[PDB]
Amino acid sequence: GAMAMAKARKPREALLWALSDLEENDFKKLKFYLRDMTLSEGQPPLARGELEGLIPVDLAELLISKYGEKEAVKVVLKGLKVMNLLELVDQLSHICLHDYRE
Repeated sequence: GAMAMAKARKPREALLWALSDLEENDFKKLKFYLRDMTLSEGQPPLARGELEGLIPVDLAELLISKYGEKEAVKVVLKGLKVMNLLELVDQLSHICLHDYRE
């Protein structure tokens, strides 16, 4: 509330830039367990190149389509929390409606 002079941003682009703002050995760790349960598969096995080699707009677009763009973004932050990735998540969350997740 109050302060902060930043125009409107893009939510979808926030997930791509955020998920990429973290190391592959991080996003995968969460998606490995978080997605495993929260979601019902829909991607290849262990692959650190999924983030480093490939791109976020590619892996993200597939994830959002897997179960949904909604829980998709949440699956990133929700699992990123236990990782202490509040650094970049600070905005991403406030840009994807963190209120949706506890």
